[PDB]
Amino acid sequence: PLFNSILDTIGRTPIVRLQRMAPEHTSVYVKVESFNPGGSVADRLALSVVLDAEAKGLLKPGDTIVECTSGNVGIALAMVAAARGYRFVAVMGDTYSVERRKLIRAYGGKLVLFPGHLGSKGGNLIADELAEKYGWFRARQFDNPANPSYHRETTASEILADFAGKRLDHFVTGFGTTGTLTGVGQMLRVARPEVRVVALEPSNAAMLARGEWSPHQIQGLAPNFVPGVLDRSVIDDLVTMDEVTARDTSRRLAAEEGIFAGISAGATVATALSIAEHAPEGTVLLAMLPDTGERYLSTFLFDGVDEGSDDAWLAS
Amino acid sequence: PLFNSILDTIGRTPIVRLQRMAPEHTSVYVKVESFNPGGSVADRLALSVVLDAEAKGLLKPGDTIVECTSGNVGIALAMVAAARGYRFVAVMGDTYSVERRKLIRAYGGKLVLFPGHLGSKGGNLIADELAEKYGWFRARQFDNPANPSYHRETTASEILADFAGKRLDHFVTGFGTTGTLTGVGQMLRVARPEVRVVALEPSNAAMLARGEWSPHQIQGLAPNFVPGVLDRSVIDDLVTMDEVTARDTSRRLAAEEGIFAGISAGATVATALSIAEHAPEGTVLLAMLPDTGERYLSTFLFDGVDEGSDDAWLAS
Amino acid sequence: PLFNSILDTIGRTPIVRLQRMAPEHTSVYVKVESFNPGGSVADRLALSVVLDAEAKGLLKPGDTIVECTSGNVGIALAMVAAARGYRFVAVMGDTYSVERRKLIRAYGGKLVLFPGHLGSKGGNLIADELAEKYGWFRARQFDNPANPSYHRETTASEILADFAGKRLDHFVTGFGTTGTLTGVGQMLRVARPEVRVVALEPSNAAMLARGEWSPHQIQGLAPNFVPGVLDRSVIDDLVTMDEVTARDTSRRLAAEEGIFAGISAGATVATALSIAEHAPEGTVLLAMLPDTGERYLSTFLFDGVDEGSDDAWLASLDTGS
Amino acid sequence: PLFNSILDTIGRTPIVRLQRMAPEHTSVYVKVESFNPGGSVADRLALSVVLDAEAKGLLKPGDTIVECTSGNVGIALAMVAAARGYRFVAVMGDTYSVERRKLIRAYGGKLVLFPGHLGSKGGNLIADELAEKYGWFRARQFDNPANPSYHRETTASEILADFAGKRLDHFVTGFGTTGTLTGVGQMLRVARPEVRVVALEPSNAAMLARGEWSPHQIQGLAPNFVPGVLDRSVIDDLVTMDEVTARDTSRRLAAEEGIFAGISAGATVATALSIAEHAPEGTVLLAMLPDTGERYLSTFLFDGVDEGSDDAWLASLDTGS
Ligand SMILES: Cc1ncc(COP(=O)(O)O)c(/C=N/[C@@H](CONC(N)=O)C(=O)O)c1O
Ligand SMILES: Cc1ncc(COP(=O)(O)O)c(/C=N/[C@@H](CONC(N)=O)C(=O)O)c1O
Ligand SMILES: Cc1ncc(COP(=O)(O)O)c(/C=N/[C@@H](CONC(N)=O)C(=O)O)c1O
Ligand SMILES: Cc1ncc(COP(=O)(O)O)c(/C=N/[C@@H](CONC(N)=O)C(=O)O)c1O
Repeated sequence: PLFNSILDTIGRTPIVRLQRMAPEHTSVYVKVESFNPGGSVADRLALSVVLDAEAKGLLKPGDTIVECTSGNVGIALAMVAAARGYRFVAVMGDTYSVERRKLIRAYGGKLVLFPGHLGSKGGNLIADELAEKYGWFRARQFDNPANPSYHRETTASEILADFAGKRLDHFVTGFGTTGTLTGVGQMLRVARPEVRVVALEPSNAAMLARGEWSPHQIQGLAPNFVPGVLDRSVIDDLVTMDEVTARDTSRRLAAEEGIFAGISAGATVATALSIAEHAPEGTVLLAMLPDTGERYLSTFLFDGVDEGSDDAWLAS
Repeated sequence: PLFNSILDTIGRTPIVRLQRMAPEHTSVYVKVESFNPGGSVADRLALSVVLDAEAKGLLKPGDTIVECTSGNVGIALAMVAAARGYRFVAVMGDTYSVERRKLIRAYGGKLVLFPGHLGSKGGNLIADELAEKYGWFRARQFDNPANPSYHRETTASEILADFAGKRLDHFVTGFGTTGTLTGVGQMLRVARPEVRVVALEPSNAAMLARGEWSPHQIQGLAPNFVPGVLDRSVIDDLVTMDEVTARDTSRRLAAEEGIFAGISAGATVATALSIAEHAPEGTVLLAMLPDTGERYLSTFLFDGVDEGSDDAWLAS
Repeated sequence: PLFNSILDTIGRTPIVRLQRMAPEHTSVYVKVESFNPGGSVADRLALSVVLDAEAKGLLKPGDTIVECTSGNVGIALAMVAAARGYRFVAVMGDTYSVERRKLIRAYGGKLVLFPGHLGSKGGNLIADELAEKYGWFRARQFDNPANPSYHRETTASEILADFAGKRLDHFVTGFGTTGTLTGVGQMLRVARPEVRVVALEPSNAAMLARGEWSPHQIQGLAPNFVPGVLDRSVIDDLVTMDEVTARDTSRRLAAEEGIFAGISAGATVATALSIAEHAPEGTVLLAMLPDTGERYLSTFLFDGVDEGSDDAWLASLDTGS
Repeated sequence: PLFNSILDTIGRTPIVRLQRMAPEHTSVYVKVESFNPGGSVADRLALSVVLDAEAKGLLKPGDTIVECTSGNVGIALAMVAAARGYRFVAVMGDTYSVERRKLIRAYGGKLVLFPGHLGSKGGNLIADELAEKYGWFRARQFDNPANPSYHRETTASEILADFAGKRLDHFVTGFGTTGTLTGVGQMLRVARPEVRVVALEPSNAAMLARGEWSPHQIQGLAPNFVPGVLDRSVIDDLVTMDEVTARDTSRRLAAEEGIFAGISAGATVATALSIAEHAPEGTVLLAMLPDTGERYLSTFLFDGVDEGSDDAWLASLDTGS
């Protein structure tokens, strides 16, 4: 049926099965969040927070939304603001991919950059001062309950519906705000307590597991602090994945499965594959693919990529 | 429900209503083909041709598919080949966006570039020689019946279903192979003969309307010849749209409606808006949005875009 | 997502594969129209005619709609009328199942019965006379272009979308108004001309094939005249099917596949199975199942059905019969 | 897309807004479980218990399933059995509608009737005795965790997805096994604790509220015992609803909204309308409609329904009464 707003297409993303990448004795499925109009799982948060704000009477047309983002939320919030009539200002580290900057501008969002080495803790402070200075609305994605709640009601509902009456042993996800991890983990806990909730962190930014943090290349993951929305109790397995393995796995997904996703997507799949390798027969795992690989053409995901004609190849 | 192959998510794209861009006395809807896994309407063709080929016994695993493309079909065919186990070689003009080249490489496709000024006629000749030389399978998108047929069965079926029992006066589309135009126009003709099928061409490459052709910036449209699959009779209104107006309209779609699409998408919407302006009250129009704007960050769609912090703006 | 009206759930019915009834070398799929809110394919026509009439300014709130029906259209129009604020009067043969009378009544419809043996030809005259006397709107299901048109746009679109990129050899359907056969048949002609369009008639009511008609038991099919909306050119195979075989096939569907459908439904499947029997390996067929079997409890579909306890069966177990 | 089995169409039922029955300052939505292939919410339990049993190695092809049911579960298990290759035996009170007996029979199920006045307590004993004597599998719908679990994963997920980002104040449902109330109630507790969970019982069978039971007419609800799967903690409002009001509300739904549902369906809506009457403006309520009204043709839902021609009404028109 026809849709009124493009915002009505958010959510209800497909879960597809990996055809060759999974170890023969297992089944690995992936939730493709790039089907979201904004091209990432951040669409869920963006809509949730704005709708909740409107309901709270904190958002009026023409108002300005300011937020510290690693990219995807800035894009999504910019999209929502363009569609619903709000202004948007993204506070983002200068090391995040240029695509994110362009996409944010594409939806008409403003852009405030800052030294990426300060991490999200630094950006949050900036976004906070700005809001205080100009009276802008703060989305506070790392502390806003509307973040994980939307995941409890949609992301969780999609996964549970799709696997109803079916076997499912592991759910793998990385975390930025931990909204996805918390919201889905809290529903899994009640509906399917047997499913192991696996939470990975970049090997070089293992905050929860090692109290460590350093800039990294798995954009979207590991802020330099523990987010307020996180319900630590939902985690069964806390593991790490290195950014190079993540990059290499995203590549495999594209060339071996026809699925082009981001670095974090390659991280979760790589983790899922690791568990699968030494898991019992029949084991079924689900990994989240947060965004499209399209906003990573300028990153290390394409190191070594040949943009010229294959005259050498053809030579053979 | 769960999906087996990512290829099972092709088609069934949303048709959304423009909230502010349409003249108050009208309704403009848009079919967002960027929801296709490959991010463009080309996914329909790619799958169709490969499945038809397999059925014909012309395609076996490991076989190599070669095709002359303006980009999107190369990406899609590369995607399908990665998922189904085929090799792919794209013949593409060197003037098409770098994103297309990267995306094709992302799915593991080979890349053969040639002087863009030769247009698709030149690329077709190249792809043909290569296939003859190495025995590769030729998709022949400009002449393959499987191209418009898939549009007759899906694209057309989605539009008709969504508007069943509803008013619809104009259907707007541009054309490359003319597969979309032909296939949907042929079904509209039978089911809703009253709907005007509007076919636009770039002002500077009006082949059908003026027998003219010149390189242009509306990537995906106007090859330098009349495609074999074209059923000229389905066209009611043949109009032109300039590439700058198309670019400006795509921008508006993004910043005013939250819809980020390609140049051709801005072209069709601009045409639809033009008709709407001087159309009777109640007039309902549908325009196709062929692909995501994400593969256009390096094109003129972003001329003048500021990639730096808004210190100037903040200054105020 | 949430629906505003119950009428927004009309259409988009599932097509499912038969798991054990089809010959091994073939595949038989069925379109389950019982999934429509009204319980049958009639919902598509009812909504279409009403919407069309509204856009043409022929219908206004409180207006009365009258139609001669074999049952399902009466049920559907009643449902649409109840949802949209209209009054409905059904003109139905007295031999159609009582479930039909009760369903029409449930939605608030009125009932005008007439001697069934007169066929729909007789019913249309009554419907026409009532309209002229009271000014009621006539759906004219046998001549209204809005009938086959909704099938070209929805029923046909769902079928083509589901089979896109897949093998489909035969499309099987019976006909009453022929709106289904004409609407789908015409779209199939343009997009998949290779598909064989098979239209069956009851063995005892081969009106189109031989100009024969007699009251029959495959409720919903074969009126005693050739409907105006019919485009005979879409038919590749015009066959017959006897009511008993149809009845038995409906029974088999419910007990062997868990699909409970009406008589006309058993008819189409029966025909499809007949073609599948002598068809080449790989042959794929699609059969229409117009309605739920639940409005046939009082029909010969349940002749011999035991409503009592299986005391005898239970005893048959203890022993060694 | 194409479906392999009819059982793959179970669940994902539409939720629609009532257009004229709700008080102006409120919004009442209803979950239409009739859209399930079996015609009711029972399909979710039937599939779940069977799938669970299969994964636990408790069910093998040709195995026999036995269950005491008020009807719908018998119909559904019969349907699943017919589709999956199982044998089914229903143990049902003799007072439940004959449509239930016929439907079970249609899918190939067996029927064991017993004096209705004994309630499901009496039926379970019979079911248990039969199983022990013949080794049949017991679905144990009142104690099987697979019941409420399928509701947490599907029914609740559909509700939450549809209302995500939207206002929802009350969730209304009655209960038989309480699987629906417990499964949905528990997920609502975690995701939307603000939503008021309203569970009603028949005025004459307030077993949970006052420990009272008497045979009643709201078929499907209130067994004469408190089910083991019940998690009483999910209930915020425990109310009653009389069968007549429920019956009248089902009538109103079909005639005023074009939605034809059973008695328990009329009950939930009635309760919801009652709460809506004195609720603040903007209040949004959701009511469960467990099944189609088509298996109630022989019940008091149709008391006073005229199966004859409206000759009198037609005459009433010509005159000036
Ligand atoms: C590609 C990708 N993968 C996984 C996640 C994590 O999702 P959440 O845990 O937030 O739910 C995100 C989050 N992206 C959010 C938060 O990232 N900010 C950080 N880490 O400081 C944003 O766009 O601002 C992501 O962009
Ligand atoms: C962005 C966008 N918009 C509209 C169309 C036209 O669609 P069709 O007429 O082919 O169905 C296309 C076609 N893209 C095809 C054909 O383009 N080749 C040309 N024109 O020489 C390809 O990717 O190779 C497109 O990439
Ligand atoms: C159970 C079932 N099966 C097949 C068909 C045929 O569908 P159509 O050819 O009309 O599209 C119908 C038609 N039912 C219509 C027309 O029936 N009138 C006749 N045949 O005299 C009605 O209810 O009025 C049906 O109720
Ligand atoms: C029409 C309708 N409405 C509501 C419910 C209650 O649903 P549950 O609470 O069991 O989930 C049911 C249950 N029907 C079940 C249980 O009924 N047995 C009782 N109550 O003694 C069955 O068919 O066996 C129903 O058939």
